[PDB]
Amino acid sequence: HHHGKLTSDFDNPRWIGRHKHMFNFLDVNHNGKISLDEMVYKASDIVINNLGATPEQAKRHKDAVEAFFGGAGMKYGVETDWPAYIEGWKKLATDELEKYAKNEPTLIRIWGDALFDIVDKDQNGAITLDEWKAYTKAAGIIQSSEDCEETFRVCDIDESGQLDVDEMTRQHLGFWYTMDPACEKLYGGAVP
Ligand SMILES: O=C1c2cc(-c3ccc(O)cc3)cc(Cc3ccccc3)c2C[C@]1(CO)Cc1ccc(O)cc1
Repeated sequence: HHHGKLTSDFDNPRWIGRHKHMFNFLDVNHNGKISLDEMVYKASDIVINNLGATPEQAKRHKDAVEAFFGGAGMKYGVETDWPAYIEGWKKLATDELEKYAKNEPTLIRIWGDALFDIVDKDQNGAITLDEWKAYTKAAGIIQSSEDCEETFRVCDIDESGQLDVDEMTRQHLGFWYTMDPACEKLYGGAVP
């Protein structure tokens, strides 16, 4: 049986369109370019000013987001246009798949652990549906509650039932990196 997919699919037009949609979502000022300063500011602004992160939590979360978008070639003080963005995302996905195969903590998992410690009011690495609605709407990556509910349908939720970083890292492997058909609708209709 197929547990996952460790092969890239960068020529898939739906993979390009998935991250082009994300690029336009991150380019809120329609400059055609985004910077690491803007991404980390957005990330820290959410957890600090919307989710009540402690200074210790925000520091760990900041280093995780910084390493994530930095893995796509984004740097402080440097503006990244779309050609340099999607090319850097090929390098990010390639490096993450190497960490997946090596059973090495990936950048997307480290971000999830740091973020879920903030989003989970119990700080046990497991978020409820309401907490997932609270983060994704604050970040804006999901706008409707209907699409947030699709996430908990796609994910193997536990008996609570909450979503943990293990399951979300499994779904993000196929959604952001390898275009796993079983990971479709992970963000509902919010992300193509
Ligand atoms: O993954 C996530 C993501 C991805 C992307 C993005 C971006 C570009 C792209 O080209 C493809 C994908 C974007 C976002 C949005 C964002 C938040 C803060 C700062 C900047 C952006 C998220 C959040 C989120 C949840 O949606 C957090 C998370 C990770 C790991 C985990 O286990 C659980 C939750």
